[PDB]
Amino acid sequence: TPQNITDLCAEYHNTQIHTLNDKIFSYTESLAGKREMAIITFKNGATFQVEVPGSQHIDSQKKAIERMKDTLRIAYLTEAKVEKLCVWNNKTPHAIAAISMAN
Amino acid sequence: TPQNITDLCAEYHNTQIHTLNDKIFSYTESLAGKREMAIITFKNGATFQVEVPGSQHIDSQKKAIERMKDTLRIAYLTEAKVEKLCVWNNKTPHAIAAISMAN
Amino acid sequence: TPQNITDLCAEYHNTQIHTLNDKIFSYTESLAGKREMAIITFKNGATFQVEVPGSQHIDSQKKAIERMKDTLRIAYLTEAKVEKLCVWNNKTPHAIAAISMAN
Amino acid sequence: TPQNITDLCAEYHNTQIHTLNDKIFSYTESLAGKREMAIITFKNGATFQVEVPGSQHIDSQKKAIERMKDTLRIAYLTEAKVEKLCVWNNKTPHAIAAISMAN
Amino acid sequence: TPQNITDLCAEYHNTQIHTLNDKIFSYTESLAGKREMAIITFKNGATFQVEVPGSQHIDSQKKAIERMKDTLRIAYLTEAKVEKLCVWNNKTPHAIAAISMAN
Ligand SMILES: CCNC1C(=O)C(=O)C1NC(COC(=O)NCCCCCC(=O)N[C@@H]1O[C@H](CO)[C@H](O)[C@H](O)[C@H]1O)COC(=O)NCCCCCC(=O)N[C@@H]1O[C@H](CO)[C@H](O)[C@H](O)[C@H]1O
Ligand SMILES: COC(=O)NCCCCCC(=O)N[C@@H]1O[C@H](CO)[C@H](O)[C@H](O)[C@H]1O
Ligand SMILES: COC(=O)NCCCCCC(=O)N[C@@H]1O[C@H](CO)[C@H](O)[C@H](O)[C@H]1O
Ligand SMILES: COC(=O)NCCCCCC(=O)N[C@@H]1O[C@H](CO)[C@H](O)[C@H](O)[C@H]1O
Ligand SMILES: CCNC1C(=O)C(=O)C1NC
Repeated sequence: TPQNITDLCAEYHNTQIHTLNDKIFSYTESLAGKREMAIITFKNGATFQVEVPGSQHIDSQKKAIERMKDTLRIAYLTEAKVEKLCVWNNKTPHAIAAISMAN
Repeated sequence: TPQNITDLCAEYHNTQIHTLNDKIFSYTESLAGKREMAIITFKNGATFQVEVPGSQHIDSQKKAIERMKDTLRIAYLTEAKVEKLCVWNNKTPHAIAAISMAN
Repeated sequence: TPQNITDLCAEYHNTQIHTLNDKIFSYTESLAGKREMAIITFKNGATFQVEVPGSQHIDSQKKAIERMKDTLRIAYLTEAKVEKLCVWNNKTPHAIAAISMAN
Repeated sequence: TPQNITDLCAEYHNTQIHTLNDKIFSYTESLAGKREMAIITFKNGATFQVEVPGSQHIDSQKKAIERMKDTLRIAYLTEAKVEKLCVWNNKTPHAIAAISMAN
Repeated sequence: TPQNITDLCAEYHNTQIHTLNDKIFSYTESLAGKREMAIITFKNGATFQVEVPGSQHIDSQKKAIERMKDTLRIAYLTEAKVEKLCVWNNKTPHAIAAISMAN
């Protein structure tokens, strides 16, 4: 299995790594119908989403999407430094596939 | 997808943005039948609810309503500044649709 | 919907408000069969329970009872001041219906 | 209902109170098959388990077992003093039925 | 049942104990399809995974897999010392079976 987020990200099409090495600057979450999603930004302005669950997701990703939003909220609150994000770049904002945290 | 809470709010009828830039002053939660909801206030008296789940909501919103109540509780206990709330203004207290947190 | 815990409490029979304005002195939780409950106390000796889910509870209350125990746990560990409790005073210990936290 | 852990404990057979008045020294958790359990120890060497869910447990206990492991984890990480444990003493290590935290 | 992680680890084939006695250096999690997993590293370079739920796991392990990722995340964020990891060494990175935390 992948040793790290870079190797993981390279298993998928339409993905790229973002190297932030910074805490999350803003955390937004919505319960509005058809927009049950989270959005994060970094101080430089870069913005990322956790997509609404949809037909592009297999069933096993549903639990992981929920975990990711949990992760991002606690990371935000604790000011944890985000090392990298693996994202799908065929979406706007780019859609988070994975996160790594390291100080 | 929207890039921010103001753009997400504009996708819906009966909504408005409240810009708080302050921590939550009080957090109330109830398990009473037909009033399984949360209510928050800010120092200025502005009061908001997470609605009881009902026939207005679609299935995808159920998990999101639960997550929002989680978010408000931890925001309250950590003293996190709430930047904005997107709310439906056809309810009293105004009903939370989305929240943004920023330093 | 109610704007605050006092008005919420007044919608129900057999309830009262307790004003504590104090942190929780003790937190107790059990997984013993038929006693899957939580008990909290304050330094003045006031004792409250989160009832075991029963026939008095409607389906919508189930997730809220679980959330309440979550809330009491974290409130205890963070030493959060409890403002008021809305309780059913037709049970001993009085049974928690709602909680407000402020100050 | 019981007002405290000692009275609760006394409603069951094969139980005893252990008085710790101390934080948890170690926390261990496993996902290995048939050993999906938690183990905690105290600096006096006392060791306790949250048992693997089994045929002895009624349905209402399943959620409470999960909650207890959540509680022990957070108690460990926050260095919360454990007052007492109600345990079943017909298991080795003794099996937790209830926990009280104070002081 | 086992009283500690070493004894629990010994009950399984293809396992070994790693003694870290250190906080987690990095925490990675993914929601990408078929890679819904977590990876952790330590400053000595040691890398470990929580495997994707698969046909090697029994039902009872599914909740525990989810709990382990929760535990790792919060351990990382609180800089909790990890004492030992019980792992399967027939996977690369070695796959976490159990964790012990102690001061
Ligand atoms: C009802 C299913 N039984 C059991 C349990 O849940 C449990 O522990 C059960 N049985 C225990 C072990 O019993 C035996 O070893 N029995 C076999 C040997 C018996 C020799 C006698 C014999 O041959 N009798 C013959 O039996 C035949 C039928 O086979 C005929 O009837 C014939 O007529 C007769 O002569 C016994 O354990 C107890 O005494 N236990 C206390 C009660 C436990 C009830 C459930 C419970 O509350 N368990 C508790 O759950 C907690 C979690 O909620 C904790 O896990 C506690 O540790 C746990 O006790
Ligand atoms: C005996 O078991 C039951 O079915 N009781 C149900 C009768 C109808 C329930 C009426 C009711 O509102 N009970 C009330 O429920 C509350 C929980 O929601 C509290 O437990 C109050 O103490 C109880 O008076
Ligand atoms: C984790 O491994 C297990 O719990 N079980 C697998 C061990 C079984 C391998 C050896 C084997 O095939 N034993 C065979 O089991 C069969 C049932 O399946 C029959 O009882 C055979 O008589 C026995 O020789
Ligand atoms: C023994 O009987 C069972 O209940 N079997 C269920 C299937 C699992 C048997 C094979 C097995 O033990 N695989 C082992 O699973 C572990 C997870 O639990 C790890 O993935 C190990 O790398 C793998 O070798
Ligand atoms: C059939 C003999 N037994 C086994 C085998 O082959 C395995 O692998 C076994 N069990 C752990």
